[PDB]
Amino acid sequence: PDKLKKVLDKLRLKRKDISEAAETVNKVVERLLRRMQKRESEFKGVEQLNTGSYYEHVKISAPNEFDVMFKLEVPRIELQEYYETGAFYLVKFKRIPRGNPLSHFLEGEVLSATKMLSKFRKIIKEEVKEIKDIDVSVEKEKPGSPAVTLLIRNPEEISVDIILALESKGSWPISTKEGLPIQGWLGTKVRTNLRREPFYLVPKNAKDGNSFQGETWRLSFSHTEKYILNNHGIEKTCCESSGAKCCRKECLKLMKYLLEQLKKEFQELDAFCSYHVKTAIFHMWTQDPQDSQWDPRNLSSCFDKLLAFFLECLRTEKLDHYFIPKFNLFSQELIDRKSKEFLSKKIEYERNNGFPIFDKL
Amino acid sequence: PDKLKKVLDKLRLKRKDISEAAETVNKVVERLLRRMQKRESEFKGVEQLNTGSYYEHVKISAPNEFDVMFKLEVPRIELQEYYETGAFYLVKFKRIPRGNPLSHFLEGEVLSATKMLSKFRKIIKEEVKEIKDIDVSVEKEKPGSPAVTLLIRNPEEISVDIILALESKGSWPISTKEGLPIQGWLGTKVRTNLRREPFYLVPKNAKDGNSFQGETWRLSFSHTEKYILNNHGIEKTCCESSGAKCCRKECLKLMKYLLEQLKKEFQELDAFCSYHVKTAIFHMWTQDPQDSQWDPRNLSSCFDKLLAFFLECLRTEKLDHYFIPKFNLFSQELIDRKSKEFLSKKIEYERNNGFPIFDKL
Ligand SMILES: Nc1nc2c(ncn2[C@@H]2O[C@H](COP(=O)(O)O)[C@@H](O)[C@H]2OP(=O)(O)OC[C@H]2O[C@@H](n3cnc4c(N)ncnc43)[C@H](O)[C@@H]2O)c(=O)[nH]1
Ligand SMILES: Nc1nc2c(ncn2[C@@H]2O[C@H](COP(=O)(O)O)[C@@H](O)[C@H]2OP(=O)(O)OC[C@H]2O[C@@H](n3cnc4c(N)ncnc43)[C@H](O)[C@@H]2O)c(=O)[nH]1
Ligand SMILES: [Zn+2]
Ligand SMILES: [Zn+2]
Repeated sequence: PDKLKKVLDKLRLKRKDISEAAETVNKVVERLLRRMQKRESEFKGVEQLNTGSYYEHVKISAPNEFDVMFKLEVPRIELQEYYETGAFYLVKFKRIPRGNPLSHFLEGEVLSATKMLSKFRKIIKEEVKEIKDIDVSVEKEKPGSPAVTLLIRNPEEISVDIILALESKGSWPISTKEGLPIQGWLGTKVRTNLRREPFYLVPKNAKDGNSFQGETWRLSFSHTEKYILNNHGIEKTCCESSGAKCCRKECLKLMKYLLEQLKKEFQELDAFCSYHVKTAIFHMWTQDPQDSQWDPRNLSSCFDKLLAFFLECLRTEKLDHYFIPKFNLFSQELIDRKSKEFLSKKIEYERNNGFPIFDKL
Repeated sequence: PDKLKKVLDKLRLKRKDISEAAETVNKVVERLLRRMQKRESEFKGVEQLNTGSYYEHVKISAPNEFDVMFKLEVPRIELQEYYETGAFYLVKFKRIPRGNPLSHFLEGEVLSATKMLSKFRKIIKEEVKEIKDIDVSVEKEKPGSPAVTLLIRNPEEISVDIILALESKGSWPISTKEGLPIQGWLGTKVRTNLRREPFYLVPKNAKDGNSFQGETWRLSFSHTEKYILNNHGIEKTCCESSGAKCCRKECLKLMKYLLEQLKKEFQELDAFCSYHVKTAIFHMWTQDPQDSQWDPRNLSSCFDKLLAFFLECLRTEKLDHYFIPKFNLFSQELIDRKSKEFLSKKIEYERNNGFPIFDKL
């Protein structure tokens, strides 16, 4: 049936909740940024990434919250690959002048992710709670998150995550060599621009290896994904004013929503997050490049194709990173087989049954 | 067929095409406002009137327009009608509170828009010249137009003009009590609340004495007008998530785009502006208050019903100001018979041959 088309529209109805929430979050981040700049700290060269506009990105995917990245460039750097992650690395320097104060954050000859993030979080908590102009608080530092999560409850509880992000203009680490496989979908010209762009390192402590290493940083391809999320067609004009519409974002928002609503009532599903669905659909679009395969008069069949890919992913325990092939996101190290089978049941049960979890008048 | 549902779809997909300039103007005005209220001028106590946001499509230009109002609260104000117009006033002050900068703008006992406006422009160019150096214009000082006109100079060229408005927390003026007929549609209770919020004054020169008397202000209800736009239904669950959709704001956007198209092609239609349609749809909603009259399935009949109403307005030369019943926007002294007749022609011929002007996919 076309029940899905009506689910989209009940979701699409974010009037005065996504556009009026932007203006304020635009402000808080634009004010916090400018007060973080020119204020005597190592982060004076901090700048907002064009990480997906409020109303372009983070609108049809995870509405309850926002995220922004605060990038900061660094000079000549050495990446040491953390064991066999492909994603986790240790960041060192090349010379270390005193015309570069990021050094105040090295524990050893490695830039520490924790000394930087704690001082970053410090300066935010201290400059954010220094004005009584809007009701904006800082949530508890949750062990594991690389973020400073802004809690605001002016109309309702909103969450803005600030991810400090090292920017590197050098060559993309070699673990991403045969990743980003868009050559039969986005073309080789497009893939080549994308890789000339910088890459980013977020302070995500690797919970494995020696112990919870906080000095470890994780790669983050956020700028690139929004590119793929916005330029998703094999035809340049896809879902543009003078071109044809597809259901790629449709399927993704439904998958996002479906997984969102199950996670809400099954803490057994805490090990799955939206990035699993995102990387899932990236492999889907790499499989079916032609925008004919994503026609809005086959939303049902397109959505079902995705459901089946994700179930085969949860069964074969295989979820290789879109950019880092060697890093399997559904490793048994990362996710117990209990939660995969548990997820498979709920996704099966909803799918066999016209998705009763979507039933809201 | 129902080709207008498709024309609405092509404006939803033209709104995102401007989300950038929209955020451009948010950063430009918020930095401008902040710069205004951190310096010694008569407008240090200025605020942005929350006249909605750039999610404005129903109410004004789908392709090129951005309005903004700066509210400056004033003391006990003594409005004296400009003879009988209802809409035009002189602003008198008998008792000026010790400490009010609104003294320098006086002429005897009557506030000068002219002298205030000409200090409103100065204080701005001394802050948009030092507001770093963006690509937003600082346009021509114009006549009549109570604004410091600007426009987008980044991408294409969207327009953005800043209207100084006095805020008065007094009683709504005597000319506007028989106004706002929203008793059998929105309620007596909400009407009472809507007339207990301030009224605004924009500095609009008039057409009397000779013409352009250099001491008058016009009434402004853009705040209340916004409220009625977003609270248009008689059922409070209107257009909400847990309620039923209507086609009200849909019809408005169709009619405003129809008129802009025609306007964009004929000099003869220069007397007509977007606020003529708004007023016409406010009466249109007072006359048909039931929400089932505006079902999204009746869209063409609703749109044609409004088209027929607007024509009965043009041709009988009656379109009362919604908050000032005595001020006839389509009066004989305001729009001549030549123009109405012209307009009644291209509309009708634009209503019987389907919608040729709406033939740009
Ligand atoms: N805002 C944000 N938060 C991120 C994050 N990467 C991890 N986290 C959060 O930190 C905690 C540590 O968990 P772990 O077991 O992995 O050490 C967790 O609270 C984690 O939240 P979560 O993993 O369920 O994610 C919440 C939020 O972050 C997205 N996310 C998780 N993992 C990733 C990766 N590898 N790349 C890009 N985004 C990721 C989630 O989808 C969700 O939106 C981060 O980048 N940003
Ligand atoms: N933003 C704005 N601009 C206004 C305005 N009142 C007048 N104007 C513009 O100033 C010039 C003087 O013309 P007039 O013949 O009235 O002396 C004109 O260029 C006038 O513009 P326009 O009237 O053709 O339309 C421009 C713009 O402003 C809206 N608007 C016109 N009239 C009103 C009234 N009475 N109330 C609320 N909005 C009005 C138009 O729809 C359009 O967007 C003003 O109040 N604000
Ligand atoms: Zn598309
Ligand atoms: Zn409605």
